[PDB]
Amino acid sequence: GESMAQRMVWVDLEMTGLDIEKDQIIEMACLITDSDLNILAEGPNLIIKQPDELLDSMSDWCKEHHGKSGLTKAVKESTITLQQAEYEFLSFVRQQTPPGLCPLAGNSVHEDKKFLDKYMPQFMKHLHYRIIDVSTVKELCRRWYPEEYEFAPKKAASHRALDDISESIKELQFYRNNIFKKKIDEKKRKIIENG
Ligand code: NA
Repeated sequence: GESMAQRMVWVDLEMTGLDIEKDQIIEMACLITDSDLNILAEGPNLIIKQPDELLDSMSDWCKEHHGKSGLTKAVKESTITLQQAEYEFLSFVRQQTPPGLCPLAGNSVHEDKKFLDKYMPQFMKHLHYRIIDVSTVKELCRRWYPEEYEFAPKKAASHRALDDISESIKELQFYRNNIFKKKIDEKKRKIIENG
């Protein structure tokens, strides 16, 4: 019960840009973790068809980054509509999390949430309204733990959805292991009794 409710729905998107009024989702990946960040299930990892005219009018940043990663070409070749993609993700979370209870998780995942609330509303209805924003923890680490912040893992930052999810989980695990309070565990308790 409570273990299921404490799962996390990790999502990362690529979009044609940051303009919620015009830009569209072009890539989406999703992983489920337990409350302790262990990966329980890998969800769909999908490249979503969007029109040539939209791709051709992307900002230079998006043209350069989605171009060199291969994403732009893959979007043009995709046969997956937004609606079919949403169904794959919704079916996946229905198999993995109790309705309404689990949050989106990722770096600045409120941006993904803005796009998903608009373009995948039925997927979002399965989730809690709260988020696990790894970048909130990043911003607190930089302020409160500046020495530890220097040791956070370097990111490849490939702007491909599934790879970036994995780096987000690793960043949050780094914070848990380095800036949160230490606790007892099964191994430490046995040592205390032996001593
Ligand atoms: Na992102």
